[PDB]
Amino acid sequence: TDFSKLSKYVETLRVKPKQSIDLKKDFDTDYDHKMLTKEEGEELLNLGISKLSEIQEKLYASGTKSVLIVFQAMDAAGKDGTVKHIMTGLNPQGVKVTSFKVPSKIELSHDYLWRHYVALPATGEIGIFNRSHYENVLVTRVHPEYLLSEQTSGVTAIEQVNQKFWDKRFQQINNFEQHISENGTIVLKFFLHVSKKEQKKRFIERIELDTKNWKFSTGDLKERAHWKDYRNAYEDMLANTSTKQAPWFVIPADDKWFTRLLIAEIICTELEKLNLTFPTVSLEQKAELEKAKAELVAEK
Ligand SMILES: Nc1nc(=O)c2ncn([C@@H]3O[C@H](COP(=O)(O)OP(=O)(O)OP(=O)(O)OP(=O)(O)O)[C@@H](O)[C@H]3O)c2[nH]1
Repeated sequence: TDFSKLSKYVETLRVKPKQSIDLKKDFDTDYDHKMLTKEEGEELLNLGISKLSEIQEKLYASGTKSVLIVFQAMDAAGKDGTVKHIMTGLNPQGVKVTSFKVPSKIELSHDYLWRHYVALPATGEIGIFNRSHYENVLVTRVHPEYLLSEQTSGVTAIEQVNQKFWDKRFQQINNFEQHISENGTIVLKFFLHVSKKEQKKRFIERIELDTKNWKFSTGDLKERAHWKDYRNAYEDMLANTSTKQAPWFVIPADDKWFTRLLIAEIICTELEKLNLTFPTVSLEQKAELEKAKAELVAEK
């Protein structure tokens, strides 16, 4: 197999600007078995990694563009695993992961974007965000009371948190992603879409295996109970912050190998639009390289 069948499926995963979203209805969380096999995918996935390494190697040397890659997802979605697998084939000098956590005091003394702007990737580098500024329209939207404890949010009472407030954030975010898009950054955003069913399965597997037992937090359940509120926030974000510049992609997360294949595939596709090449050796340089070979060969 090859990428022929998949390539049309991928197009559906892109979120078109301002198209309405029904996550339960429209977007699946498991792969259709009629498309590919787990074995076929593992082979293509492997091509994806090697091809992504070539791109990264050319991106580093070209030093013209940076790449920002966002991963947003519910707990047990497979973010960390996805990040890890994608970075296994890359060179660690041109790639940084930043796994954003609950803000620090210093971070809350700044606008909510500041800690993200600070962590942006440089020319020739790939930055990966395991969670992002989009947390400020997700967990914060499910729990508006947090806003009261962010001095910079400008939210003094809970009643001033309305759809106009989130529209204003979408705009802020969109302006942010537009400015960096206009200044060298290729932004790609992935929503790893895991279903309640598979989340419950993974949560239990985590709770039964001693290797993962110690790690499991019970607060993850508090957020599962707000599934519907999270679905509302995701759907609204997706509709208002996916652009042709900074597109969102909804990726099914119930089958991990398949999640990893799609993401690898989409990153390659989007970065191939840059037409990256290794630098060419001029005649002058080729002559210098050949003088050096001669010197080495003519050693006592
Ligand atoms: N209030 C607040 N404001 C913010 O700006 C912000 N940014 C991030 N976060 C919170 O940091 C927590 C990150 O901790 P975590 O439980 O270690 O998340 P993961 O390990 O990636 O899930 P996992 O189960 O390991 O997922 P995978 O298996 O897919 O890796 C999450 O609850 C986020 O809501 C924020 N909270």
